[PDB]
Amino acid sequence: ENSVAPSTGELALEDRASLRRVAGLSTELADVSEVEYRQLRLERVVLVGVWTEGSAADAEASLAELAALAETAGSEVLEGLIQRRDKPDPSTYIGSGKAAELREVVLATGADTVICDGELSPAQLNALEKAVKVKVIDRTALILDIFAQHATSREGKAQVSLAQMEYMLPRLRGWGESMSRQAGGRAGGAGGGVGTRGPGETKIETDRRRIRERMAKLRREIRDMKKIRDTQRGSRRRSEIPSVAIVGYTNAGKSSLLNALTGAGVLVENALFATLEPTTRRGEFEDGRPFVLTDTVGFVRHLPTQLVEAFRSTLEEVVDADLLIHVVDGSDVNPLAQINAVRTVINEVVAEYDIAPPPELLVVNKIDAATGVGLAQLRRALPDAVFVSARTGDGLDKLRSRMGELVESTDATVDVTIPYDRGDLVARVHTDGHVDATEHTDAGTRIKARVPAPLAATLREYATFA
RNA sequence: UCUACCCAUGGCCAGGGUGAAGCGCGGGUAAGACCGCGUGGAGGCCCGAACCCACUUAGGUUGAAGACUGAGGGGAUGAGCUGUGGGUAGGGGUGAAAGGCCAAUCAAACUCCGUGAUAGCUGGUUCUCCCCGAAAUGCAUUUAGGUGCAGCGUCGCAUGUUUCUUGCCGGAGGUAGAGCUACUGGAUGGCCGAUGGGCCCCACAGGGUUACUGACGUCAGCCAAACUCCGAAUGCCGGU
RNA sequence: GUCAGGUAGAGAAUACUAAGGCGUACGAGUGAACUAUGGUUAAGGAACUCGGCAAAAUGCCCCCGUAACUUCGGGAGAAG
RNA sequence: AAAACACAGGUCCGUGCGAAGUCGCAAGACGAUGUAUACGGACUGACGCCUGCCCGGUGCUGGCAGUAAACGGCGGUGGUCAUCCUAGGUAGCGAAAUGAAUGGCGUAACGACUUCUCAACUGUCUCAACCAUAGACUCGGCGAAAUUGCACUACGAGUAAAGAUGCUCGUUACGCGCGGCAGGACGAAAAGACCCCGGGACCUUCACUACAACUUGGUAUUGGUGCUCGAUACGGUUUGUGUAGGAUAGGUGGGAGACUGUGAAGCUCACACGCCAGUGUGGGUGGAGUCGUUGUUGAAAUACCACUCUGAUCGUAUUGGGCCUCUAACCUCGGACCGUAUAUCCGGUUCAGGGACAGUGCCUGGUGGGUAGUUUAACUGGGGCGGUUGCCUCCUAAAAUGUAACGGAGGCGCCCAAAGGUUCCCUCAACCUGGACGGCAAUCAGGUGUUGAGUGUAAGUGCACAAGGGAGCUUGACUGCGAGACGGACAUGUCGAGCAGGGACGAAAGUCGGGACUAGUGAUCCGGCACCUCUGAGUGGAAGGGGUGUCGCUCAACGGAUAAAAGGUACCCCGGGGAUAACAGGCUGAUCUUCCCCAAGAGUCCAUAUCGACGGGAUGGUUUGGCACCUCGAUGUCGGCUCGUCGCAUCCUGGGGCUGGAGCAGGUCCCAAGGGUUGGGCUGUUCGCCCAUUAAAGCGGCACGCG
Ligand SMILES: Nc1nc2c(ncn2[C@@H]2O[C@H](COP(=O)(O)OP(=O)(O)CP(=O)(O)O)[C@@H](O)[C@H]2O)c(=O)[nH]1
Repeated sequence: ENSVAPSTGELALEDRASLRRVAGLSTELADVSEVEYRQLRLERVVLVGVWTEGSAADAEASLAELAALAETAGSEVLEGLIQRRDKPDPSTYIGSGKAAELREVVLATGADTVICDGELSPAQLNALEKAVKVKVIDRTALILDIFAQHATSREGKAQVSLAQMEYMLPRLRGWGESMSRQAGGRAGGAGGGVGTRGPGETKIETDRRRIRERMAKLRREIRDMKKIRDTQRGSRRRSEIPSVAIVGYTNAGKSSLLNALTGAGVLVENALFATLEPTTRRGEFEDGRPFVLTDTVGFVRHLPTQLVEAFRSTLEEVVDADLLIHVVDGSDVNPLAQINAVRTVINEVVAEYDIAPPPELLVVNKIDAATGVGLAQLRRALPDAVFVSARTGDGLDKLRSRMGELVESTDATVDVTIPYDRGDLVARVHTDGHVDATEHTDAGTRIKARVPAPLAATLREYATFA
């Protein structure tokens, strides 16, 4: 450019941001012992994203999410290139100044792997590939691959496959044929719910006709596994046991809490989304009533829009709850970015299924290893919260106390006396009603029990006034 | 003589509306523009018969008809329709251009001639009995549904068991099988245990001795079209 | 190509008729279904359907009254 | 019948006048009885809007001045080519009714155009009924046609060239008619238009080869004058370095005479040469002999020549090219007369213009789809796209040879003057030991080391006896041959003992006609080059031919159609094919569909109320497929309508078990096919979405039933 729209000194329209090959942390790197063959850790993925929003500090966690995605998905990151583009690029994504830079960046990797962050229309992916000719899958395809490798239940192996088909259907030509040509089991290779390839050799399939047919069958099957789930939850619904759910960002001790308060024993792997199918377990409020506890799947910033069906059961558990719990990973940078996304998910849930929002119990987790990011009322960034340490079980008592006190009691506290002949009633109050205490009176007892509705009218006749 | 276009010379277009220029009276206006009122009758104007077309629908669809009928439809003073007489002719004509039309036919008319065109393609090829009796393979092919040569039939002449079967004898294999501690590779479980780690007491030595891992071997149990230390049965080549 | 009666009518349209010319060359029956061409229809009124295709509707004369827009001519027989 | 063509309007290009353009071989014609405000061709298509930074000079019309992105540049930058003022239909201006500001927006009126909505109306429909006429039907008369192997021509389930009136086993059926329906006779009709193969046709082009047309030149018509550059012929003293030197000498053969007193040698000077070798020309007091083979230089003498040529460029004869003209050939559709009463024809005479130009002939190059004749491969699990095509090596290949696939892996189109021949000698790879660099690791020593290294090059077969590693000498990487065989359609391809001649190496025996072996290549024709004793169109020669050796092809589609060749056809046509595709049928069941088996787990505890991973086994024949068996001398497609009929894998209704069945209501499984299973708006929908109901708004087969 000699005199074309005078912009000398930039060639990228931005004084500071322009072409931003920061390589600040260089994402992250690995170490020895990944040296058996070349496919145990091969996709030395380079990352790229657009700073199109506020502080690059709050966007650093955004690319940390992608780095963690790659780490849990297997293949280890090798480089990261975050562009300070003012606004998202309309047709391409890289910046058109890095359209050549990308190749000389990726000559430093180990195997062909470049990853974008935002969801890319096929318009992007038609030339973003031609930029380097190396397979590029965005963050949504990475989430779909993670779930594909983590799917284990029949329901999940259909929801994940449907989500992948619904994501790949728009971007069939070009990109779709690109991973059709590339059949080695890459990061985009996914696998569907099989995980151990199977349809992984077909990846996300290629044919639009075949995709459409399998999509119709999967729609029908997911329809069936909702009138299965309603049956399975009927027993809880009919008994109206007080339900408590645990939501929040992934890796925030969401399953460790449910293995901590109650001795459930669910998988607690360190990687990202692993408890991909909701599981619920019984529990007793320390003082009185019993309850049920449910741990959900896991939320992410800018959640993929093809995974709402895979999250549908999670949403159902969220709606059918009394005390919602968003667990925040205390020992992590910016412990609020997770919170805003989780909350936003909550609003879209309460909107899609119109219901009175339930109280949201707040717990900060991993404060045992935290360096006190606030170390004050600053650490009380949300002043209402309980600082539990699931790795050590510190706030369990305080949590177990306040969670019940914040669930509300639908009991009926009465004072009743029972002549000894009808010890059946004494036993029924002592095993169903959660009696506080009493003194063992001459003929009866001064029982002060938070008796329920079935026995409320039972004990009305044998009442007392003292 | 149909149709396309052109030339010469003739004819036809019921009826009913609208109302251009111009002109006049004027006004209007400084005057002009213009505005009113009259006359006037223009227009590839309007509605609509004859006429010329052919938009829709139904019928016909071995028709009444090798392109029509019924009902509606478009133009109908015009780049109009039409009579009579002419002109342009085939790689040519004409074409408000459709590969349209040029005598019921047009991505090159018809007729006769070259001419009995040619067709690796299709069809057809007419009486009897007797004797023998296939092939659908190889090679080559502007070749793959054709053909050339070889193989297999038959007839004749020459030779005469040379053919074939069985027994015996002499042969070369690397198949079936099996084996791998005999090569090249895969691979299971131990034992031996280098080294690397092991890193602490604390030396930096030496020790403990590594969740360890692990050279090197070693034992056991396996695998292979393109592995063979091995290795048949049949078949094949000679002799008898 | 020539002629173009009468009444109704603007009309060479249409209907009925004068002059004149014809009954046009297979007939006779018969309430079959069905097909064609006509006719009518309760109550709804395009629900039919690819699609108001087809049919139905409007239609004449005289008085009034006539929109957006406009190339100032028209629209316009507006509509009513 | 239109959105296509045309159109008025516009823009560009060409044309100065029997014009350009077109028809004709030409003459001639139209253009036009016109004349740049006109005519021809090409694009666009009323009308409007969008839209130049402002005039110096590459230059232009020329008289300085236009001009606009006439050419830049939008740059300062007015401004709005106006003062000054810069060699991209362009981001000028970068201005969203909408990349077009020469291509996009608008646009009144108009349209048998396309797509929607409203009001009115209606048998279009709910959902039909009735009436008349013309057929149909009956009676009398006349009286066809396509079709046709047959015939006292059933149905089910099978079988069969895989869809049976004809076959098999059963079930049903008295003989002959009439009126109707349209499910079959793969009904009739048309030697399938789709698809493939072969032929053709017409079209296109930077396919090949030609031609027309245009055009560049040479020359003939075609001549004269001059200038004019010289391509021209014919002669010329002095000049001329080894020149031996009476001394810077062209010979030559005559050579002994010429120069002779107007002037010998010797000269002296101006000037050529200038290599002062010093010759000389010319000029000058100038003369009264130097001379010459004087043998002299191979050789004159500056004595001559007759030549030779050698001086060194002056005259000298014809001659090309250029320029200038001129008239006389030739040309004029410029005029005037005459034949000629008639005459824009034609010819003749004459004047006026051109004029050796043009036009035309023969020759010669260039452009040349304007036109023609033709080419444009085959294989192929249809064709196309993609790949391949010859040679070598493995596996397939079933222990001889051979053996296919669009089966599994690779290589080659060479390299080497030594990496060939011979003689002689040697042994590796790896391991251990210990030595400065030195390291697991360059070199050294010792020890193990029997083949695991190497072998130019792929792979295989081999080779430690070495074919592997060295050194010496050599060219057998020969000539004339080759008994006998291998492989073989043929053409090719191989091996070969041994003989003779001349060699190499080795003392000799003996080995040597390329390389451990198997790839490294191309027939024939045609034509080069060298040698030879062949032959030489009457003869002698030569030309040409012949023989021997050898050379020229990615003729790689590699047994090689021509030396030379790409496409389109939905405008297509013919000849064939179910040898081969699209629909349907048939086989398979990968895919699909419905279940089942084991039980990790989920389900508040809880494998099995409801679900069920990881794996396995099946049914069915509805999806997409795979195959290519029937049909290409025709088996008419999707959807909708009408009419159905059947299965159950049951949507509703009916009967049961379990339940995480308290009741109400559900979930799941079993039994159950009698009946029923709505009407609309959107969608090609094939699918589906939406609206209002319903007991419910089932899924499927029947050529995806039914033209
Ligand atoms: N140090 C520490 N680590 C914790 C604490 N709580 C949870 N973690 C860690 O978080 C990790 C993620 O395990 P998990 O409990 O599944 O977290 P999660 O949020 O449920 C991840 P998912 O959403 O996929 O189930 C575990 O490895 C666990 O060790 C804590 O209090 N301290």
